[PDB]
Amino acid sequence: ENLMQVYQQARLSNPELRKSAADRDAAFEKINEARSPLLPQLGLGADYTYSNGYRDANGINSNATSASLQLTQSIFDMSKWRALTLQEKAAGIQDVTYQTDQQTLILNTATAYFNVLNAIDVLSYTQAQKEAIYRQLDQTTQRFNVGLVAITDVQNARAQYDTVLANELTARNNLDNAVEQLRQITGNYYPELAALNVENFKTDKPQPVNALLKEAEKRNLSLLQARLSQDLAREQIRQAQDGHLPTLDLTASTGISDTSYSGSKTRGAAGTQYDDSNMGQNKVGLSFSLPIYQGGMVNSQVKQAQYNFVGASEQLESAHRSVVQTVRSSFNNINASISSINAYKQAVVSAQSSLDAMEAGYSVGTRTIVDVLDATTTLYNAKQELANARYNYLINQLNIKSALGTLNEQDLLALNNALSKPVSTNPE
Amino acid sequence: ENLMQVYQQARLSNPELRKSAADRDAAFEKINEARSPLLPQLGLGADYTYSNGYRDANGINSNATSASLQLTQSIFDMSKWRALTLQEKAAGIQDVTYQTDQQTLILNTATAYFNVLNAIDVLSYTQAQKEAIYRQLDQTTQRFNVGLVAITDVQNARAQYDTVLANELTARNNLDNAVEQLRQITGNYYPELAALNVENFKTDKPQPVNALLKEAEKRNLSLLQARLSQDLAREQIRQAQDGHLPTLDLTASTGISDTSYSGSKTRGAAGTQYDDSNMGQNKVGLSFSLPIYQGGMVNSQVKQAQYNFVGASEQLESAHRSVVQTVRSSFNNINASISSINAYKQAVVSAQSSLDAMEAGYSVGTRTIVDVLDATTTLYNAKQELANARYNYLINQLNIKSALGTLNEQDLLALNNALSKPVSTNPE
Amino acid sequence: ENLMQVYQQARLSNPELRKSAADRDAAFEKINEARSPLLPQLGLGADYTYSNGYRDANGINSNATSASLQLTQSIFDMSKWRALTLQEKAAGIQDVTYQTDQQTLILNTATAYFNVLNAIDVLSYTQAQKEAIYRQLDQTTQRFNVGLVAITDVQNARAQYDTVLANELTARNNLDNAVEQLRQITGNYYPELAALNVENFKTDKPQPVNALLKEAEKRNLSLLQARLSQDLAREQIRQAQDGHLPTLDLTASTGISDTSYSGSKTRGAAGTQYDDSNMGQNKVGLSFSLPIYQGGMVNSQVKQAQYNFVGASEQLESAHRSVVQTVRSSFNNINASISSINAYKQAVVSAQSSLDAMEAGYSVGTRTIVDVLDATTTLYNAKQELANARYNYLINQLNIKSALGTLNEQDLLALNNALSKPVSTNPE
Repeated sequence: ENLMQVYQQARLSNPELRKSAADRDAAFEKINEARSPLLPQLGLGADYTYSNGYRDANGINSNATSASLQLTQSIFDMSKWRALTLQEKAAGIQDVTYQTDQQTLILNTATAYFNVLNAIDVLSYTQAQKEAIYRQLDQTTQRFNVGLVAITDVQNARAQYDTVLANELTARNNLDNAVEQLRQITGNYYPELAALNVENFKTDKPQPVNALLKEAEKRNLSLLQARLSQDLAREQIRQAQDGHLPTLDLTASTGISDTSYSGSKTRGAAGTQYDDSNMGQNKVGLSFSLPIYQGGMVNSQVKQAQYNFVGASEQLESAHRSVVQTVRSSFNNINASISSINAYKQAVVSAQSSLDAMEAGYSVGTRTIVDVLDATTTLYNAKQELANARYNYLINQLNIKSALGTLNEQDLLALNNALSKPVSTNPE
Repeated sequence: ENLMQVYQQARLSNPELRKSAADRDAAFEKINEARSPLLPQLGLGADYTYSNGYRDANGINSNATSASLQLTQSIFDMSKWRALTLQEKAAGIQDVTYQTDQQTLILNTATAYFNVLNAIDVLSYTQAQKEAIYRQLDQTTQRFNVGLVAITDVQNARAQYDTVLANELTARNNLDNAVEQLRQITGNYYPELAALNVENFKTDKPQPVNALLKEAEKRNLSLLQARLSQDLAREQIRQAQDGHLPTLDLTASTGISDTSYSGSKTRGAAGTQYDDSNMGQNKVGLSFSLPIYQGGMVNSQVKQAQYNFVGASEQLESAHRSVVQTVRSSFNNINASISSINAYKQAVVSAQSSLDAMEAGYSVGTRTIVDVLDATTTLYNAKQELANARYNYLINQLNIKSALGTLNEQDLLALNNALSKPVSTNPE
Repeated sequence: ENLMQVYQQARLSNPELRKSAADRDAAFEKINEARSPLLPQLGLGADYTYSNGYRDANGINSNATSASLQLTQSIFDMSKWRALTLQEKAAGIQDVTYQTDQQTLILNTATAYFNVLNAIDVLSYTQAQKEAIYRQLDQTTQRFNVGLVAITDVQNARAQYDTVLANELTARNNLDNAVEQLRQITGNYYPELAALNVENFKTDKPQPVNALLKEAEKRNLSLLQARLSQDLAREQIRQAQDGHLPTLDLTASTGISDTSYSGSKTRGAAGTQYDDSNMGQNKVGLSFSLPIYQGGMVNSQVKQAQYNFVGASEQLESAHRSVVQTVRSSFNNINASISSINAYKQAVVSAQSSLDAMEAGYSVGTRTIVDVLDATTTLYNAKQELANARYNYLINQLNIKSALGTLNEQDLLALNNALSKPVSTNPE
């Protein structure tokens, strides 16, 4: 029901965040798979083979059986160390994307919550406007019947009333649909929410834009991620460069093998060559391999990776322009919000005083009922705009925190303290 | 020209669906490629080698020639069966995406068709409102000439007339662009379409939302596909698990080889060893292989696949939330649409009767020409809003059917039966 | 400050384009990697092995050392030539994508520049409207104090003034935010730009749509790219077909090897077999390989590739429909913009002449101050729409040139010649 409770219900079940946590876990777990080629590899092989000689070896047949334990162990292989470090950097990037998604849940939840309260206000103002027009229509009908006004005033007020009835259907539909957006993020249906306290509401000027820009440059999650990706690209050049280096591996095994020969030519001038052998061997060996020249393959991979590094550097400069754009437009939007709140508080007072003047002028003939109905629309429109500018102020405070890289649960708790009374999300 | 005909023309040529049918076809065909490793592999090899001995083998040279047919056949390999089953599942997924795409074509075609009809109505109303203002301007001009009204009435009417002339250009442009949207889906330009039969138009209350929700849960295509993905992620854990198991392969071959030696040291104390050999061999063998330990590689692949399955499970919950949002917001929109239609029908009657009241009021001095022009705008705006609310009702019916997973050609035929007379997509 | 200078500053530093240039460079460079298998491969190997006999060869031990230079060279391998031609084609595609991106920067830069000029005009008309309603409110407050008008006129004027104060806040915020959009593309903050020269502004009718369509078919960059993608898909069928062909390779090497045996059974009825050997070998050999039958693998790959080509063919049709939609809708929009410019010029003349009539009528009592303030809103709305329509006309010219495939720096220069005096992007 209040924003803290909605967000807590969202945080445990949100499937977009939960999927992101899964991606993160897989990426960390993958460090174990990337480390694996640097550890001992041990397999068991075993076979049987039947051979049948012919054409100049006709008469010599055999069947062999072999079985062995083989072991490989990397001694020097930069490329295998490089893959491990590449996977560790990939996990690091996935972690930041998780942090980015956590902050997105808070912003999206608080946004949907205020979208509900904003639709509740629109609908409540639309109904208050319907009831004021309805009173004008009612008093005008009574006056017409007693000869104080022409039937024209009833017919103009009825047309107006029918228009506000139609607007009420749409205000109502927008509130039902905002309620479903909130169920989509949170999983739940809320019949009532804690409303904004407008008797205690206040606005605060934001910190200077230079200071917000500095803090963003240190803490924005998108730009940390772009910096991690540029570093990853740099590591990928080293990986390309590793194709030039030699490798040194260790091998080891123990296997046995039988072999029995048979047929016309097994003996008789063979000389022990086709007897039965029952080998047994224990080996340990070192293997060294050095490239020298592969058609330009390496070198081309290096140069591609260098270009890839400049592309990642252009992405970092893109990310930087994006956080400048987001914090400066967020700063601007909060300042325009505060100025709109102030301009629409004043517009409500002067629209209410213009409405009472239209009523006074109508009772002495210098205004018509149309002037009174038009002034009722101007008042209710101003009231709507004032209520929406305050939600836009609160959303923009969220957006600025998000562009700093620090929107968190305490910020939700500070927004939650500006709430107070319950209001139904499905009134009549 | 009617919606049935437009759709039939779209269905044979639409490139987006035809691309999807190609993806599906390739995915099914790929099952044969995934099955292939389970079948006999047979190849022909042949070579010639020249050797020139040296340093303790100087004097012994040779040139060999060999050639053989080799055959391999998988006997036991879980991973090869698993790849086949994975490809079958991928084809299954691709088949549901094709179904999803076939339904999208229907929804997109019907939506574009009604958008043209809706742009036609806007343009027709903007022209009717033009003509009604033109008649007011013409009659005011005549009455000014005869001394019955001030020139202020002509001037106020001219300014409003000019505003609606500018509106007509924009209404026309929206019509031309809706027409190009339809050409892009369909491939064709339609100079006329069958309009909505408003004389016979009726609305029907939707089935209760719980029942639409149950049906969507059973048939929605998105959620069937998310279920099929979750199952595929489950199969991928098994595939990871298969890396622990042993393999059993069969090999077979037949090959010949020559070999002639030569040089200083071929004979003289050689001992037959360097004569000429003309081997011939027929082999058949079995090869068994068993992993034992690979640095934790398997296990890590298993755990990653388990995280991946949880990711797929969160994606299924996301898909569920999205179908719930789509059916509940489509249901609300349909009900709101029916209420808007009713509200606007009534608003057109009170607007018309208020416009007639402004004209009587003007003729006795209690209203001005400005009230008559304003009441003409109020009337045409309400007529527009009614015509739009009907298209919105019909579009939301389409959307709800699509969220159930059952939008089909009979539904298109039911919409086509709501159409009648031809109207031009390019009038003057 | 003028469009030519903004664009030059954008073109040297835009990171989105520079990333695109890096991608293209990597793709071209990759041609060297694809060619690499076709050139000599040469490597150095060297090892040491210790063996320890047992079970029927217990007593015979050894440690060997070997080292060789190995060289491979492809003689006949269609698949290797094919991979080269495929990479060349991928380079060709990437080059067109770079050409596309270069045109996008011209389009985005010119669009954002005109968005700032449009938002300057909105704000300046909003302020001009604020000042006109302030004069009405001032002149009415003085007539009120001298007894010439009731207080109801002051109250209606003040409510209206307040509504334009709130509009100014939002017009000023839209201008700050368009300035930040421009800074994002360009890298810079401009405190003044060269304004559209409206004294010299003219419109020109576009070429006939059939002619624009013909030229787009010949030059649109998206559809050139779709054509190259269809060609690439054609090449991929051949690549698949290559899996049936035989290969012919060349091998060569020079290596030495030692081997010293040892233990109980080295001699004594050995027979020279376990003496010390110091081999040396120089080789050159040819290796031929021919597939024959692989479980249906090839063939299935061919079929998949043929489906993939139809998919690419459907994409080409999609791209054509998209260029038709873009050229026909841009053509429509330009013509509509020209009609809009003409209609709003006329609407400002009739709106100004209706405001002057509201003033004469107010001074003789046939209109109220409310008519005067309403006619002031009509007048400034029409002036805003005219100014907007000119920017819309210019932006559509840009869009049409971009749909033809020929937007370039001479087009920018032609736009820059429609500019003149500086106006500030942050006024008060």
